[PDB]
Formats: sequence, structure tokens, C-alpha cells
Amino acid sequence: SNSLPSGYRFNEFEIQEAIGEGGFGIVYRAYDHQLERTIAIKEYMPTSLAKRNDDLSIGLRGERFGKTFQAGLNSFIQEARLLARFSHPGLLHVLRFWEENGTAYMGTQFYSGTTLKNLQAQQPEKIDEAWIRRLLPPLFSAINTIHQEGYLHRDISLDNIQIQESQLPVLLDFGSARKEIGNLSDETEIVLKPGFAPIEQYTEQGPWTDIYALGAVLHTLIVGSPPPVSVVRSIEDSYQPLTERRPAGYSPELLRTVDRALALKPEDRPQTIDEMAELLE
Ligand SMILES: Nc1ncnc2c1ncn2[C@@H]1O[C@H](COP(=O)(O)OP(=O)(O)CP(=O)(O)O)[C@@H](O)[C@H]1O
Repeated sequence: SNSLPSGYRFNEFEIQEAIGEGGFGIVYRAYDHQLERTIAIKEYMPTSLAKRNDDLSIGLRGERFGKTFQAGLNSFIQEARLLARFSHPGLLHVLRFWEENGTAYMGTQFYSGTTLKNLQAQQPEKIDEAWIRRLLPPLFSAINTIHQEGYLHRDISLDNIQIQESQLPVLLDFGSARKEIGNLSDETEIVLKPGFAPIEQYTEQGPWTDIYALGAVLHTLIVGSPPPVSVVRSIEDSYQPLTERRPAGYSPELLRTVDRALALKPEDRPQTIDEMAELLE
């Protein structure tokens, strides 16, 4: 692990545990001793470009990586600024941002529960049609809130949706720094998510782009895996409609909503979150 130790201090903040460690950042449970509350701290840390020094700052693995490391850092800052535009229960709430240790940190609300990806892996039996229909209103609301301010998410999958102990969802991360590093480094495999990204993301985009990814999430919950990669579909569409599979315990109404969200061409999908929600009625 490259993570700061339990007990490390950022003035009033104390690290408690590294709870997430991926290729591009570390997430810590932390504590604010001034306000006496638990928070999360997200630390930019691209492992392919940087390493942990003895004094616990971050340093480049090679001088040639500096330009890309800085561009990822700038994208991390821009994503924090985007999330700071909102005060919505389904969007990661940003408390503070600062630079230190050669990198940057976001202090955020700490959420109960775990990711949808982990829930689907650990407790698939909890995920049925009734549970999905309770998930959708607050998830629709969070995504639509982004859209109404003129932005798109563009990185939806199961990995970045938190399911709280209340079952309410939170969008945690837009992948901005990861995707910028991938574009600049020609590491194409870290930019789009296969099976979740629709055809128009491979090179126009709008609310329908996030709608397709949401359909791909729902498809994964219902049958266990995402639909075929969208470029492959654009050559020979092997997607078989869920209305035709008939997985046990799922209504044609929910199944056709997923199928419509997964229409290959943007114009054939629901055009807004509101349009997709109407399909379930
Ligand atoms: N604000 C927040 N509050 C609580 N948990 C958060 C959070 N932001 C991110 N997380 C958690 O951080 C983790 C980030 O995922 P990541 O893939 O980087 O780490 P990981 O694989 O080491 C642990 P996991 O098995 O959950 O994925 C997820 O478990 C997510 O639930």
C-alpha cells in the first residue's frame, strides 16, 4: 500500500484508515477534531506516475512523468470544483480542498455502506426488481441534477455509486484525473468503461450518453454482466433484448426501460432522465 498511516495529521484532520486504494487515488476515513465529525479524504495518487517518499510526500517515479502528473492533478482539482457546485443528497458533498505533500486532497462527507459493485458481488440476493425500483428515483434525481446545470457524468458504472446503509445512492467520482492521464499517456484502457460507454463516447454527447451507461448498470444488476461493448455492437449488434431473455422475477416494464436506455444510437434512447423514468410507469 502507498497509503498514509492511521494517526497521520493534516492540522485538525486525522487519518483513521485507508478504505480505498486504486490506481489513481486513495480514499481515507478521517476525523475532523475541530468539528468532531468523521469525513472522507480523497488523495490524488497516480501509482503509474508517482510513489510515496520517506517523509510521506508524493514524488514522481521518473522526471518524464511530470507533465502528465500535473495534468491529472489539474483534472482532480476541476472535478472537485464541479462537485462543489452542488448540494444534493445523491452527489458527493465536498467540504474542503487543499494541496500538500506534492499532491492534492479533497475532504468530503463520509458515507455509510459500500459501492454498488461490492453489493452486487457480496449480496446479489438483495438485488431484485423491487430494490431496483427503490434505487431509481434518487439515482435519477442525482444524475438529472448534473444535467440541469449543463454537465454530464460520462463515467457511470457500478464502481462509483455508493449504496448507503439506508439504500440511498451517492455518485462518488467522475474519473476525471484517470481519464486525463489515460488520454495523455495513450493508455486508452483507463478512459472509457467497456460495456458502459455508448458509441458516441468513442469519438454527439448529451444526457442520452449517461442514460446508456445507467441502462448498462441496470443490465448488470439484472443478468450479472454488462451488455456487449458498444463499438462491437455498432458492427454487428449482438445485444439480445431483456424483454426476450425474460430473467426470472423481472417485469416487461422494467426490462423494456433498460432495453430502451441501451438503444445503440443516441436518438433512439430516452433523451432525458425524466423520459427514462416515465418508461417505468
Ligand atoms: N465519501 C466516501 N465515504 C465513504 N466511502 C467512500 C467515499 N468515497 C469513496 N469511498 C469508498 O472508497 C472505495 C474506493 O474504491 P477503490 O476501488 O479505489 O478501493 P478498494 O478496491 O481498495 C476498496 P473497494 O473493495 O470498496 O473498491 C470504495 O469502497 C468506496 O466505497
